Amino acid sequence: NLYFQGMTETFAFQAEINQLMSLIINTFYSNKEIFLRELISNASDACDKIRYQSLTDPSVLGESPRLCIRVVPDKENKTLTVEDNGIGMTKADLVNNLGTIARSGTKAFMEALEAGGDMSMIGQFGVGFYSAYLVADRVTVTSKNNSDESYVWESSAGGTFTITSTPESDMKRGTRITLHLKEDQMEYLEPRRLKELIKKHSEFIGYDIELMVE
Amino acid sequence: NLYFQGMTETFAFQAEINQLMSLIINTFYSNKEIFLRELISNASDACDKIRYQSLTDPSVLGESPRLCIRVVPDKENKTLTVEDNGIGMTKADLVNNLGTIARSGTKAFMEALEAGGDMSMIGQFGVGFYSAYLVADRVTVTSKNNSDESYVWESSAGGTFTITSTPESDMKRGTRITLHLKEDQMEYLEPRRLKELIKKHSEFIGYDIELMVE
Ligand SMILES: Nc1ncnc2c1ncn2[C@@H]1O[C@H](COP(=O)(O)OP(=O)(O)NP(=O)(O)O)[C@@H](O)[C@H]1O
Ligand SMILES: Nc1ncnc2c1ncn2[C@@H]1O[C@H](COP(=O)(O)OP(=O)(O)NP(=O)(O)O)[C@@H](O)[C@H]1O
Ligand SMILES: [Mg+2]
Ligand SMILES: [Mg+2]
Ligand SMILES: [Mg+2]
Ligand SMILES: [Mg+2]
Repeated sequence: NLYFQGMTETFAFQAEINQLMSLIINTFYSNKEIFLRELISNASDACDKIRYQSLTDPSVLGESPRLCIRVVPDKENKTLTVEDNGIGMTKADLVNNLGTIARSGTKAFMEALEAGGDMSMIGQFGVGFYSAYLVADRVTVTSKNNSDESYVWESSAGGTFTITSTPESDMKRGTRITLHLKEDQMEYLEPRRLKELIKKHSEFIGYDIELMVE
Repeated sequence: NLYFQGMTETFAFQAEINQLMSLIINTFYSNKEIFLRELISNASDACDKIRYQSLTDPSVLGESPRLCIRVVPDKENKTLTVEDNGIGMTKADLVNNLGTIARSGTKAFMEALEAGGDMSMIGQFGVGFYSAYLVADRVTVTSKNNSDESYVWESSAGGTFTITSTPESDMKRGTRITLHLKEDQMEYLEPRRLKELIKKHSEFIGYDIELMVE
């Protein structure tokens, strides 16, 4: 116990979610940039949730009351990160909401694509997050909700994901989604590509989005 | 939860135990065969403990009342295994007894070796198990005690060990110690080497020891 350093639990994906991930991670698609819109939307949604809570109980904001979104390329590590200081996800949120519960939208989306529907429709089917696998071969979600400890969710779409906990874990409310970019997707590490992509959706989002240039 | 597949926890070694493992795993020594005596002794001790319990409560033996020890080389995987159906180790036994508690024997043994004492004295200092690192670069201990679930302890002597649990875990009371043999220690995979080594200590042990020839 005094010698404990941390724990990793492994979970299977719900069956349809697994099938959707395999579909997305393997598919050719000519418009893979929509992943960024999906991650920014989730960040903005998470900021809404804590913002609304803070309107009745301001103390939920703790020492981080300025709600915003950051986009962070890392050429050395070949990762792109979207971070927010929104509501964050409990352990239960991570397991339930990112893999083990499927709604009818999951199956419908695959049926829609099999019928020549558009991958860019992914958000309309309730599975927007999984668009990250268009451009990435591994995704890591680090999240902290006021009600729980910090956890790291991780998956390379092999049918399972892990949830990792460490006894001193980071204390900052929010979520960081980090994408390990596929060989041919190095263009999303380029600040010029990112800055226009952000501007393209920035119009629709009521929180500052800062691009961190290395 | 219904999707849970298992968990791995990581622990630091007690400081002196870590130092002893580094000493043992790195050291030249001309008589490394004593590791086998140490593992067979532990197996025989574990069989004594359940045997004695069964004398007042025979039902502790369940469906495995014949107490014995097996030695199992595996040339394909380059592993040597010593298995018993003795008392087994609870989760707490594995963490407490194989890494996080040091007695004064640990420090004394290193002081003894620094003074030109013998590595073969290891058993007299209460640290016999760690002799496995003379011949192996990783050790895995799978154990099941009547009072607990099955767990796997694992370490390559890098300062930590892991404890792994799976929700359907094996049900057989006992312990299997598996050694991944170092490059130059392939001779302990040879049945002729093993059979004499066993015979050399078989005289001192009141349980059958069977060598499993591939
Ligand atoms: N940055 C984040 N902060 C907090 N929760 C998040 C974040 N990203 C994802 N989630 C949670 O994960 C769930 C899955 O996200 P996602 O697959 O994008 O679905 P969605 O946003 O609910 N609907 P849609 O994106 O329109 O298909 C969300 O409902 C949130 O509960
Ligand atoms: N096969 C096994 N079955 C059950 N418990 C075991 C087994 N091997 C090791 N142990 C436990 O691990 C502890 C450490 O073993 P070891 O380092 O060999 O010390 P020891 O046998 O107590 N004394 P010694 O070997 O004379 O130095 C033991 O006391 C047992 O509690
Ligand atoms: Mg979304
Ligand atoms: Mg934690
Ligand atoms: Mg011993
Ligand atoms: Mg178990």
